[PDB]
Amino acid sequence: GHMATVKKLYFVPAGRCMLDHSSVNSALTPGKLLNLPVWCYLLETEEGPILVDTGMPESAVNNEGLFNGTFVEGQILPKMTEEDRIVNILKRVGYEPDDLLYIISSHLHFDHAGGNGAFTNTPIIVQRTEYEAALHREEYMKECILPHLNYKIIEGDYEVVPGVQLLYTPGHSPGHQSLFIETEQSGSVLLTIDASYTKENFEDEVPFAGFDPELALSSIKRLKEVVKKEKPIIFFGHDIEQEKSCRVFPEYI
Ligand SMILES: [Zn+2]
Ligand SMILES: [Zn+2]
Repeated sequence: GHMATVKKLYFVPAGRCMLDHSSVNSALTPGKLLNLPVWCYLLETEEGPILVDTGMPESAVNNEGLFNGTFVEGQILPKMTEEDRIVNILKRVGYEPDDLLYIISSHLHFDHAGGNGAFTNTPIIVQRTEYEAALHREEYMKECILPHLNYKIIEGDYEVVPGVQLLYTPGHSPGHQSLFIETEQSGSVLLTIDASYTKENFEDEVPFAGFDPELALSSIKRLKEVVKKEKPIIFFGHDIEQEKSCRVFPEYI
């Protein structure tokens, strides 16, 4: 259209989040927090720019105690400043919300959809099973399921534009989706998002936080079949070790 690859894939830091280490390895005894990366991804494509995930909600800004008084008190502590609000991140990079062709929500956890309300015109691509879940499960914040946004509800695998494929990967959340991207510079890239927080969750199948761990494992299996075929480079969702070698904005892949 004419391109089969994305021009640039940017990894864009969007604040951080403390979680207990047992969230990355369900076998670990709770009591040590890990300061984990929160990411959004920007895709420059022939048809326009696409943003994958939108960071944390404004209620998390300078509010590590956001989850005090809830069922996750002391287990999740967002590390978010004013600068990490998605509109401010976008403006620094060179975009306004209405510039974006699409938003892709991997899932509607607070660390992935907290910014969604900023995008009131752009279509927001989300799995039906995720949208449905967000309407009632208690792990979902109001900020992540605002009623009148321009949702583009999808079911299962989906091609967003040429070069940008969504892979249905439920388990971590009921409608979680991962990304398989073909880039001009790097070729095949698999962004697991939270279908594996870390390399060991994926390769070693170490269990991690999720709504349905059995499902999460089947999704990992499915991803391994794609990997066997495509031999992509693979990036995990909340991996402090891999983060050490990620190329990040203004670098791209
Ligand atoms: Zn998540
Ligand atoms: Zn996450």
